[PDB]
Amino acid sequence: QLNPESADLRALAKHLYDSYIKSFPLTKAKARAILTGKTTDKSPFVIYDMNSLMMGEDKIKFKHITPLQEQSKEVAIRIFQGCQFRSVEAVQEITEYAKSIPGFVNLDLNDQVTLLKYGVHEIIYTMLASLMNKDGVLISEGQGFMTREFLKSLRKPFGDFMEPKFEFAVKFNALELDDSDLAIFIAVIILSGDRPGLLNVKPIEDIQDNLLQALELQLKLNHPESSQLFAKLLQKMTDLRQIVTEHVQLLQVIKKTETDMSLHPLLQEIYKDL
Amino acid sequence: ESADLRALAKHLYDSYIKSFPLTKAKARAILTGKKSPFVIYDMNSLMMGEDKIKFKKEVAIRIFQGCQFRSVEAVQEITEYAKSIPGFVNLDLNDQVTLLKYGVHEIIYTMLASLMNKDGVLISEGQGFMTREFLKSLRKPFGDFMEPKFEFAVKFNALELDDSDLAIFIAVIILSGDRPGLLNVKPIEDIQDNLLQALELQLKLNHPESSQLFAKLLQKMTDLRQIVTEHVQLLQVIKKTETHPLLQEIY
Ligand SMILES: COc1ccc2c(c1)c(CC(=O)O)c(C)n2C(=O)c1ccc(Cl)cc1
Ligand SMILES: COc1ccc2c(c1)c(CC(=O)O)c(C)n2C(=O)c1ccc(Cl)cc1
Ligand SMILES: */C(=C(\CCC)[N+](=O)[O-])c1ccc(-c2cccc(C(=O)O)c2)o1
Repeated sequence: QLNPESADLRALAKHLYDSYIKSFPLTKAKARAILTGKTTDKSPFVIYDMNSLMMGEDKIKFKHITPLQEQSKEVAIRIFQGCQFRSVEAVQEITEYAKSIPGFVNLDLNDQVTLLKYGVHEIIYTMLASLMNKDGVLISEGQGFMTREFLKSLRKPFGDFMEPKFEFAVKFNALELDDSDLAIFIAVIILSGDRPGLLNVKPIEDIQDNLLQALELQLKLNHPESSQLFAKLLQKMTDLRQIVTEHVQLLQVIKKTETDMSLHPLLQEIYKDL
Repeated sequence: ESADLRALAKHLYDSYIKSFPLTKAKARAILTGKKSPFVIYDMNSLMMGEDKIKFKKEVAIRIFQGCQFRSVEAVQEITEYAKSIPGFVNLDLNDQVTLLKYGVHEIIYTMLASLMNKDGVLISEGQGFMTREFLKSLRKPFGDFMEPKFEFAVKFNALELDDSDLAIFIAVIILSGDRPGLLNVKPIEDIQDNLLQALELQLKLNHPESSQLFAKLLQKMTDLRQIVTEHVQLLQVIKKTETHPLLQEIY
């Protein structure tokens, strides 16, 4: 028996899911379909070693997930550049989703920037989980699949970047959330009134309160038998924070060890004084 | 069902009152001024407060030290409270130890907030009040080993939780199924699930006004863990300070 209040919350949930589908080309629904089973070109090419990687570049439409060179001795840096490029693209998608969140574009512009600066990576890790399973991660719009073991065997620094994400993913995936759930959750993440440097926290907390309300209802309707999923999901927010912290440290190592590499401008600004 | 929830809530509250001498209610009365505590706002006041209060060279160090003594006491109070939580004592013994080992820091800061305001913190059963600025004026990195707690506290206290709310929240923190090294995660999550349901009802019945307070409180978990990790890093760096054997053992 939908009430007048719960009615508006359902409308918000629908709106967000709609914008999510429109803003993110590769949904968890598609990722799962690729990862589990089918025959259509949905089957990804699997990269689990140097030779398969070499053939991957030939098979997979890596149209652009590689800078201007390839014979860069180590594949470690080629993967680095590719992952970097995808993140920038993800920031772009998340930024577009954000503008669809009711009230977000009406907030002070400096705060819009602050909210995006701190929320984008937490969102990136949340959604990256949709593309992972305990054995690897979908890449190049789902065309390829790079194994966890392969990524772990990379040169000293690089071989330590992905594991923490996989550990978070296997755990987060156990909540069995679908795209309709995630659309609201990522909205909640963005409208965080506790981000450093925010000018007007009040209007932001008001928007988040309504999102939380929407998320609460969504999880109870969509996952009836999942006791306290709402609270379990909210607690996952601490895991995302840690991933970021740790990630930043690994980045500082790369910056010093690899003088010939550099973070993309967008990413640099995001991490500056974080 | 909702019957067991309020019963659980009452039980936890009663137990919390028995285990924790200085309650938030108590502390607030003393803080807002409603037998004024001795105030330590500088060196001489501290030195005076010592021969007056009798708490139980290098001030910055003696202070940080005092923090430790109280922390150790707090762990015992927390441990006793833990045993009153339904299901806790029935858990694998090693798991009980793991949950306490990783949960006392989070609980310590959570309760520390009850005794703080943006200007200072109550010490020794509330007999004293040490200034935020005095603490913030200590040499070395000591002049900021408490500041992060004050910052958390100011933010945490905005939620206006009371002892009955905190009792259930603390129990939730203790029953965290994600602590490393746990042997049987299931019972732990099942108890926490129960505690979470009790905390939600408690917040809905105790604060009809505050929308999504449950969600907001759970979100503060992020701030506690971040403050704890940061507290650990500070403790290490401190080592670079070269200024008992049984003492070190106790702490
Ligand atoms: C979304 O999760 C990740 C994981 C790793 C990342 C990034 C993002 C970004 C982009 C960003 O952080 O904005 C960079 C630059 N990463 C690397 O350093 C890296 C190094 C070696 C390998 Cl094999 C793979 C990736
Ligand atoms: C929850 O576990 C703790 C840990 C540390 C604590 C307190 C409580 C309290 C609250 C209380 O003791 O009632 C205070 C004031 N703490 C201090 O930081 C401190 C610092 C220097 C000295 Cl000399 C004495 C105490
Ligand atoms: C890093 C993340 C980025 C998520 C937005 N990810 O798991 O996709 C990452 C790991 C692996 C790659 C990657 C993508 C595309 C191509 C390659 C390659 O080595 O050719 C690697 O990005």
